[PDB]
Amino acid sequence: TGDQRFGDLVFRQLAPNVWQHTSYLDMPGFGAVASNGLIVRDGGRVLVVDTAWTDDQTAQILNWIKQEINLPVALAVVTHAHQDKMGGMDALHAAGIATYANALSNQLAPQEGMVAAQHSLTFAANGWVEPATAPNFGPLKVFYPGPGHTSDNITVGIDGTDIAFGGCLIKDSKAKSLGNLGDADTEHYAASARAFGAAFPKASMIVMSHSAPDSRAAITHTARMADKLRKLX
Ligand SMILES: C[C@@H](O)[C@@H](C(=O)O)[C@@H]1NC(C(=O)O)=C(S[C@@H]2CN[C@H](C(=O)N(C)C)C2)[C@@H]1C
Ligand SMILES: [Zn+2]
Ligand SMILES: [Zn+2]
Repeated sequence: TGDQRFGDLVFRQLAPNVWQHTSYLDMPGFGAVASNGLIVRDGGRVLVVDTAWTDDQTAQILNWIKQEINLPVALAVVTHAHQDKMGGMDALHAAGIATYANALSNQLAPQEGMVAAQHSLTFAANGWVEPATAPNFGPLKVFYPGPGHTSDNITVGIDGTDIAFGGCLIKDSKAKSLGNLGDADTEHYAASARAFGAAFPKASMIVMSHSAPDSRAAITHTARMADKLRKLX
């Protein structure tokens, strides 16, 4: 496939300096649910997008980095306050890694059961991160598309590549549903999905939390499912 197993994780190289990490929830009651994030080598440092489901899994990602890249992890950015994205914050913090999330993700974190990130990102009215709140992010281009999967969901493009990361906002072009809608904004979801597409108009590889990377069809298929959901009444 391109995938490689390391312990209980899977890693897939997407570009010379980008890899997808995948971890699987092992809670007795759920199936082995996959969640994806990214690792980005930015020259002499590594940037992480999302934790794994648990601290231990997150620590395994750090060991894979240490072994396969062996550069310091300068920062991590997490894309919303749910377990699959922020479940491993304590592992990041035990490793002395500076962590960033949407201010709103840090405000929601105690209610959701997550450890807040150390630093809060804020956004302009057009959705682009305020650069003063995202210092030395290198190729990570952080975009808040509006409420969708959750109120706080953020997305990230990787400059120098054709990759954009949707997180749980975007589902693959064959998905049957939008997944967990318990925290979703059913009115704005579709528009937020289209905004993500518009913010990264040249990205041709769309990475998402719960499916393999897909084409831009993932974006339009998500926005459709979201508009169907809005119109059910
Ligand atoms: C527990 C959360 O991390 C949860 C969420 O993000 O809302 C997980 N993330 C999502 C999602 O929509 O991004 C879900 S549903 C996901 C999509 N495919 C699986 C599913 O549909 N299930 C029936 C669990 C897993 C997971 C339960
Ligand atoms: Zn979520
Ligand atoms: Zn998810």
